[PDB]
Amino acid sequence: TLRAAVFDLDGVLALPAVFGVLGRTEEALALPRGLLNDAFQKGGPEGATTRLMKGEITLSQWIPLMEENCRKCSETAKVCLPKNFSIKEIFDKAISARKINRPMLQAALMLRKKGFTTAILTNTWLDDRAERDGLAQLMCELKMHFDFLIESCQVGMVKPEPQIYKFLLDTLKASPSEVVFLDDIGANLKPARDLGMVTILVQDTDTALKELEKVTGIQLLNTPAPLPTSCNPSDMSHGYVTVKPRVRLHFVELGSGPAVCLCHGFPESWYSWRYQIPALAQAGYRVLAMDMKGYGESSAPPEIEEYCMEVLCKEMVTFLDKLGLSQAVFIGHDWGGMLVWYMALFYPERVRAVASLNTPFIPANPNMSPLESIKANPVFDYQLYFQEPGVAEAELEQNLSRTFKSLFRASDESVLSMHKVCEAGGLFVNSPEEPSLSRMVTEEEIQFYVQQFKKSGFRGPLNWYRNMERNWKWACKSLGRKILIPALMVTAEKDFVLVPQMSQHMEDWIPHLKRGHIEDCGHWTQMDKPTEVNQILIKWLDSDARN
Amino acid sequence: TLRAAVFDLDGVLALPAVFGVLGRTEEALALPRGLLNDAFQKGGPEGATTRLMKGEITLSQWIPLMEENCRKCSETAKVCLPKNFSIKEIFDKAISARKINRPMLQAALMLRKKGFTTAILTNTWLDDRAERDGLAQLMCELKMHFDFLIESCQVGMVKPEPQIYKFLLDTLKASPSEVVFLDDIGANLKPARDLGMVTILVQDTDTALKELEKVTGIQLLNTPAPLPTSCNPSDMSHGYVTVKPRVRLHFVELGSGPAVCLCHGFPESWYSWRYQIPALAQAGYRVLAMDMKGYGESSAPPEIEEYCMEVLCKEMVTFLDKLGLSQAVFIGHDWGGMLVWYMALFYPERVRAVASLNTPFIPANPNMSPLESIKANPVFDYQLYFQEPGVAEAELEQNLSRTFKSLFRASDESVLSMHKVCEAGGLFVNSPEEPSLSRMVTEEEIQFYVQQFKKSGFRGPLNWYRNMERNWKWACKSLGRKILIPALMVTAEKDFVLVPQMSQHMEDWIPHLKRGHIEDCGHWTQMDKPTEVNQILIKWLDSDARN
Ligand SMILES: O=C(O)CCCCCNC(=O)NC1CCCCC1
Ligand SMILES: O=C(O)CCCCCNC(=O)NC1CCCCC1
Ligand SMILES: [Mg+2]
Ligand SMILES: [Mg+2]
Repeated sequence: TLRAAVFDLDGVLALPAVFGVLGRTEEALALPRGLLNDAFQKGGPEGATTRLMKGEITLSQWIPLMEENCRKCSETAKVCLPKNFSIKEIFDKAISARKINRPMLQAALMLRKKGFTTAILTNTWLDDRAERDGLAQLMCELKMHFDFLIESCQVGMVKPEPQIYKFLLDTLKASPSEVVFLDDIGANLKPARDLGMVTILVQDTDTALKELEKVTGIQLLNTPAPLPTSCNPSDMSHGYVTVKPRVRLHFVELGSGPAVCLCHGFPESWYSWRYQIPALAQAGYRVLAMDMKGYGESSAPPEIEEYCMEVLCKEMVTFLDKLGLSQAVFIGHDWGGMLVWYMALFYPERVRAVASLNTPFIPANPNMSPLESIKANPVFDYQLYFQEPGVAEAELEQNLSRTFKSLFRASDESVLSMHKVCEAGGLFVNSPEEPSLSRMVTEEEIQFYVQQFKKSGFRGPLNWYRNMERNWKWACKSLGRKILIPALMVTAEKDFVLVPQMSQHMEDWIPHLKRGHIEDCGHWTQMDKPTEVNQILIKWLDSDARN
Repeated sequence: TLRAAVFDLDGVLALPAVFGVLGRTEEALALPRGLLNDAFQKGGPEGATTRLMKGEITLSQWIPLMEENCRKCSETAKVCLPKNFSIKEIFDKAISARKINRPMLQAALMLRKKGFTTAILTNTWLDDRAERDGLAQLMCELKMHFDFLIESCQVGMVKPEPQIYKFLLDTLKASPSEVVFLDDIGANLKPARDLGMVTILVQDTDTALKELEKVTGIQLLNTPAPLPTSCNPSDMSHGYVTVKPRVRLHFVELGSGPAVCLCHGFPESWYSWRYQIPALAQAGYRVLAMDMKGYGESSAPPEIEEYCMEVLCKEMVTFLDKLGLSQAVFIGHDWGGMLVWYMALFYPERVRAVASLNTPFIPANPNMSPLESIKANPVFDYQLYFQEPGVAEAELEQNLSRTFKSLFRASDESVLSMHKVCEAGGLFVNSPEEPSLSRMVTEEEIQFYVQQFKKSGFRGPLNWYRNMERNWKWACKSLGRKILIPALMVTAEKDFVLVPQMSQHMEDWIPHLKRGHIEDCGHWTQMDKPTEVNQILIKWLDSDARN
């Protein structure tokens, strides 16, 4: 029967309620119970606070009008006011002290996820204070989670004016009955009922949620920890930079502050960071999820030489140049991690900080050649299978859907044996024609990769492996250097191709290296353990990057 | 005969020379003349500083090796060292104290402009100091002005090793003879001559320039103040954001820091900021030159309603949302300026600061209607000519090249009389079929606009004028508000459509409004007086925006 849920901002989706400061300020100052509340609502409909609530006057204009009402409310009550009594000072703390009621937001998100139209109905004001940005960020994080956001000072209407409620129904394109309205103020609830729609007086969150969980018939309370926000492609800013006459790199950009460049591995795309792009941004950073040369909307030239580390790095530097960025924090994974390590070893001046996921930094051996060193590792067998041009491409591009469904899998649901790849004569030789669905990705998420690789295919990516000798030589030039800039190495327990032990010596070359580890975590870190990853990176970013 | 110019970094393109600190530190500390210089070059070819110069070891690794040589150079010289003697501390100040030798850079730029292949040949090092970014920015600003940039620690070679010089010739794809090498060190010059190419020992800039001005036969010294850097389209990062299902805005992004959104006017494009995009970025900002809805690579739907201020602003807010930006400094011009004023009046929370060029903020008159108010102004006559759909489009899209060459003109070279436009029955009724070439734009710059408007045409732009009534009504809602956030109004003396006097009252609505004015400046501010504009905006940005 229900199909919509409307949440109030202050007191419901955000706490502590800004309206609640009035009372606290009173007791704290031992003022006549209500003295501040009265001056706040002096004039009812045709009152200053009402005007301010309808966008008639900015908040900075309201404050002075509010001060005077306190000089008269205290005058009639035969009382005074402290000498250090500042209305702005009071609301400033009150507003910045208001945080998102996480459990409530989660419940809202849940509803929407199970086919529900959410929306925020709040009596706000045009904030033009010198700290307005604070409130800005708040609403910025809440917006993206609700189908609608109706602001009083926006629509020129304010609760409980029955009109705005009509506006709501109209905006929700739904009849009252199929709507749930949550608010902490009773007055703002009556109207909702008078029109039909179910209401819920919100005092304490859990209680309200119970009523909600019931009236909606959907488990909201005591629910599992959900996955972090996963950005939607079509709603992302897409950027393009021409690094070379015939090489154009694509990237997804979100957030503001220190630039954090994310470099995915083989065979992925910028989408492999869908779980960290939002989080990192919200953390106060300018995430630049890349589309590494050869993948997605990035140029994918055939020439193998076009994919040797040296050239790859030079273009990344050019990328910084074209964008007007002196430095950048490089975070990689798989081949990406490899890329960032050499970004730090060859262009320190450009790296604010470097972080690798799974990929350990191992200095090339001046004596043994790559081919030899690789054959020395059974699990790297598959890398020999990637050498011959065409062979690997054939099998992988043969059935994209299968290819990705077979690769992107947890450590407990594998179906590919990198063991005797060459032996079997293929990567899928004994894999199902229609693998199950990895608990890490949905049917959709997979098809996204399918459509991407439909463009340039697997040639460009596979070339990253076809420059061992060159990459080797180039690296030998740095055997005398040392990573002395902020570095962080994150290891995956269940990664059976990039075992954590392969980095046990890293500190020898990277003295002040910090670390991270993720229990029961496969090779595809971002997908497998997105929460741990964000937590780990954000932690590291604030301590060693922001500086 | 000559066709190439190679400049050394330290001492030539940048001063004071970092190598020169050695001597100064000596005298300042009353140390044996050379004590520091010796320890610096102890070991010649197979020396620490040489290794550091060939990328064998990072700078942070070198410092310790340099310290010891001073503990031995002072030991043999029978002298000691102060207790607060720090090598890092000395080079830190020395490096950050090095600035771009402007007059030299200018001379280089001049050469290149007159068909010369420039390039930087310097013996640098991989900087991994905690202040590396400083050096990073320096080279970042120099790079873009030279065809090539050969770093010692990069190519593994170092001057005066005759090999690297060969590398140079090869990279310059030119024979010695047609090359000019400038350096402050004599030793680094001999090789150049031994191969042929002309050399110039650079002591004092003016002297070197004279020799250069001569040997090249091109006025370099005592030359006019040049125009600021004008970014090249193909070398800019292009971004796209979908604000609405069928509306996608395009923008050019450059720089890092506080986001500065530039909104052009009718009928331009993001290219109208070609002179401020670089400058502002270099000033420490993240410039986001826009492509206002209806222009260039931005969606241009036919529906007039699609261009009323309210919708235009809502999308700009959505633009911020999709990009993950809580706030942004909005700088507009012409219609753009109009847009930003209403961005501040309706979304203060989102505006870090607002600045308008030419366009004055005039609050709508509750009584008189737009149509009436406009007819009250002779010069606004043309605006009536834009009302009827199709008419205006016809004449303007008829000959793009002519249209833009007739519009974009200085205040002393006009050819269009907005006076009796309706009377004459056209905007070009009595204008030349092939106008001259405005001293503001080149033949090329013009064709860029031509190709842009070839896409969506003049329909979308012209619609900005076709929503007077709506824009009027909407604005009446803010008649009770006031711009109380950082604001800056820049007026153009010779603007005869947007006269400076039209803003004489602005302070009544914008109390703390700051101002700017530009002598003998036409309507197309950015093009006409780019230098003044940058100076003015950057000034305002650091004082009221960065905060
Ligand atoms: O666990 C599984 O079932 C499959 C894992 C497949 C990993 C592919 N990544 C890879 O080869 N990266 C290189 C990057 C450069 C260093 C060596 C590894
Ligand atoms: O000087 C010249 O020869 C030609 C100037 C042409 C100016 C066109 N700009 C314009 O109409 N802007 C509106 C923006 C909204 C307010 C009114 C002006
Ligand atoms: Mg409330
Ligand atoms: Mg020099």
